[PDB]
Amino acid sequence: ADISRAEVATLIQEAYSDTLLAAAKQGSTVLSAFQNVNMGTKTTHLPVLAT
Amino acid sequence: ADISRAEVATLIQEAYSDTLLAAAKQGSTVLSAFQNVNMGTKTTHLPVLAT
Repeated sequence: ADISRAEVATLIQEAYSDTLLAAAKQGSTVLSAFQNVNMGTKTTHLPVLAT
Repeated sequence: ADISRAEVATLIQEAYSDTLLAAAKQGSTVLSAFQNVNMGTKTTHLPVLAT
């Protein structure tokens, strides 16, 4: 007639560790690759040479 | 061939002017012709001579 781990219920109690939890985060590529134009209205018109 | 006003495109911008925008706001006539009475509750009783 043994005493099992199951028979010692919650006198044995689990620990917790956050060591795997943290995750690094990556921004937009296009915000660093190219010029960020500040806008003050929904639309801006840019003329370009066409012929 | 010639350069049309459409083919200059957005090099011809379009302008703005708020000179027609402003309109006056008008108060209540009765709220300035007559006495404004304070109230602390929905109903007030005023006794008057009747006969």
